[PDB]
Amino acid sequence: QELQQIHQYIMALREEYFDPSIVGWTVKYYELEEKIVSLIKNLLVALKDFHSEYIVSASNFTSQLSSQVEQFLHRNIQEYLSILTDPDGKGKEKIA
Repeated sequence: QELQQIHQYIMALREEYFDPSIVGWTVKYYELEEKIVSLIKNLLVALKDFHSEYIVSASNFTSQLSSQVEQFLHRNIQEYLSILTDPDGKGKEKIA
């Protein structure tokens, strides 16, 4: 939005403090300025769609990948319980 304000400020100066030879020669310059401002504003608008597209995927992959840590933690909890449990028996078979 600020681009239009800047463009209007720039265009107004051409006449506020100056008296160009012919007014009709200024409007073509204004039209070219509007072309360029439209280009810049189009780029700015286009940024937002790409940003949303990236954000949705980033959040989805964050949630999906982050969930794997809990499964590994559960495996570690199983190992912790196993160590808390005392071993027995199977050593004799292995030594035989």
